[PDB]
Amino acid sequence: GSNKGAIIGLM
Repeated sequence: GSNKGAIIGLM
């Protein structure tokens, strides 16, 4: 998880 999905979509 290169941030993608986590740093995006979550927040």
